[PDB]
Amino acid sequence: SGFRKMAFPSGKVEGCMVQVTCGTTTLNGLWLDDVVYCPRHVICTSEDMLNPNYEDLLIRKSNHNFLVQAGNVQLRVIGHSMQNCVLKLKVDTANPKTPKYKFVRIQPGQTFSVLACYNGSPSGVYQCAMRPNFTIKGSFLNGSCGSVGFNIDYDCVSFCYMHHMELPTGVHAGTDLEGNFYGPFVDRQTAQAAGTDTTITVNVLAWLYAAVINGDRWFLNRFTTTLNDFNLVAMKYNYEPLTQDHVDILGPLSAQTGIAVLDMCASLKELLQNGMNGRTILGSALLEDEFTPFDVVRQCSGVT
Amino acid sequence: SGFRKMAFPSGKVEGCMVQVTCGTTTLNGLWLDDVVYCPRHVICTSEDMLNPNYEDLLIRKSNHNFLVQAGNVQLRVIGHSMQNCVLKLKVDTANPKTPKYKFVRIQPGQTFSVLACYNGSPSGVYQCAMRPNFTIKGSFLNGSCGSVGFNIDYDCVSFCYMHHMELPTGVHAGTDLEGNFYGPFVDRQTAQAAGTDTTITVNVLAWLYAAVINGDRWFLNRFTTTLNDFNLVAMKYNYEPLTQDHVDILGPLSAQTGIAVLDMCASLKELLQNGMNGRTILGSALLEDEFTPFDVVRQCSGVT
Ligand SMILES: CN(C)c1ccc(N(Cc2ccsc2)C(=O)Cn2nnc3ccccc32)cc1
Ligand SMILES: CN(C)c1ccc(N(Cc2ccsc2)C(=O)Cn2nnc3ccccc32)cc1
Repeated sequence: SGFRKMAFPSGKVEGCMVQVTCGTTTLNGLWLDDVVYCPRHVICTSEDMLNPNYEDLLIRKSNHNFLVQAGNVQLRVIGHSMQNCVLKLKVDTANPKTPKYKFVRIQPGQTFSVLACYNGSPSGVYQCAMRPNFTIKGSFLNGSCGSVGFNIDYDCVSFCYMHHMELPTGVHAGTDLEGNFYGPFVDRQTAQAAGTDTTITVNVLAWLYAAVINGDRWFLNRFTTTLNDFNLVAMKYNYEPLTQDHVDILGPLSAQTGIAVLDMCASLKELLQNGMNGRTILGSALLEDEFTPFDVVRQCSGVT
Repeated sequence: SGFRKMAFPSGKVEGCMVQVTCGTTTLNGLWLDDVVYCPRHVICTSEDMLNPNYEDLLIRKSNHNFLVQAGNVQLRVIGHSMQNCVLKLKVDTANPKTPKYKFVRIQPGQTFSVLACYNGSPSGVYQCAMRPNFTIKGSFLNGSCGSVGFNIDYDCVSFCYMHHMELPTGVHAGTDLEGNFYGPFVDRQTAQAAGTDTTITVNVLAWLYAAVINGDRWFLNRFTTTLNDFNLVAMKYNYEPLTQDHVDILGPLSAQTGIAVLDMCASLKELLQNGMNGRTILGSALLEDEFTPFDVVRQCSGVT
């Protein structure tokens, strides 16, 4: 027992991290096969970022201007192309540590692990979620750009995120590995405010099921509710609407605990209306929303 | 910016995880050089655990009874010895993935990363702390025994913990890599209750400094206090006493923010006395104590 914000083991991704330098800008790249993926803003100066014309800036760059270093050894760049907001640097050597991989574009509410890197070197790993406003609440400093988000299914790493920027509000924005930003963010240093950061309701319910599985049952009440009634309360508290799809995804957790999904919704409804009253659930004084129902099942069953 | 419960990259430790089986018990081992370290309770049945005589149980075991598997390949056991509560299985092959390593016995309040494993395979990585009552609040299921806690300093992995058991209260107990349990716990299925789980005061102050560095300043007040006055309040709230050593360790964070350590103690004192009032600090509704001052500096400076 015990429930922790657990990240995937990062070894498979550590073997893909490289340093990319263009001019005076150095950030991280992801080396898969003979291609190094990195944010296209590597070609920019801090001044360029105010109003960059990436196509024009890229015309002034050649293969030899992209310095790619894997460990202490230099990789030879034999091609370069811009795909949306990422650059793909074709190198003459396939990464011998390339794992089985996929590029996936995740949905808001979905969680992933981030391997924060600086100068192509991993500094740490943490678990986060794609917020409903398409930002991530990560931990990134200058130089962390190019750090990636991923999930692992046994031996296949599914890359979902590449870090590009920090908004003036301390939240983070990035792309999938095809270079498309999550949300409406652009790689330009301009006025970009995030939308409402709503709570991922299905994740909170999954975490309430994890709490019951791990012994924290004080919040279980004698009530039930309906999806419509629950959703009136969820709207009032800036919680995402709960759908029948979400109820269905919670089915295995509902079956394991013997607590019907709508009964747990009534528990959540009372927690929203009355607060925790100075009490905690799984060592937290707030309702955790960065564990999906899949994460709760995975952690409670020990999938390796 | 942003502050996350960050674990070290686990790749270096993933390359050391092996499966050890003795009879019908299978748990994890740590393979460093030509030695596999694992909990000595691998020789026990669930019945044996009630009152095990490890020396007597070990007499009935030979080298060939310890099945060590690294990936899908079997390791040949050429020696076995019991050191305190761990077994050291000498194998005929040095682990080619052995990193630079040390075995350290940590103090309470110190943090480390855990790579949770099952059948020698890593399932996840999370950050935790050695509690002042010598337990850890981890996430371990049956089969997780032998999973290790560690810190990394650039390229040297310092192993500090090996998982052995879960107490009836859902908290975890284990040893250092010399086989000595942290605290008064024994590898016997008997009445073992943990002592007071006090809050690691120096860590809370470090995390309050991280909050100021990352923009959360609402809790900063117009007051100061003394170590003696602060400690009267800390005792009342089951917080560890703050010493001059702790003040000294907080010096670099105090210098970076320009907030004297005792002023932050007064902030913490008001937070203890008045509560958060429905507010949060770094997205938490309680005072986080599982980041050391070293962790805060490391995360805020990006040490790789
Ligand atoms: C010189 N170039 C290449 C460059 C200059 C600025 C940046 N920006 C600013 C920005 C804002 C909107 S568009 C660009 C980042 O946010 C980068 N960033 N990512 N995470 C960070 C954590 C802290 C500080 C910085 C951070 C990226 C690249
Ligand atoms: C059959 N053998 C070898 C064996 C049998 C029992 C155990 N015990 C029980 C115990 C309590 C005090 S002394 C032994 C564990 O706690 C093991 N453990 N570790 N973490 C876990 C998370 C969940 C469930 C089990 C867990 C270990 C080994």
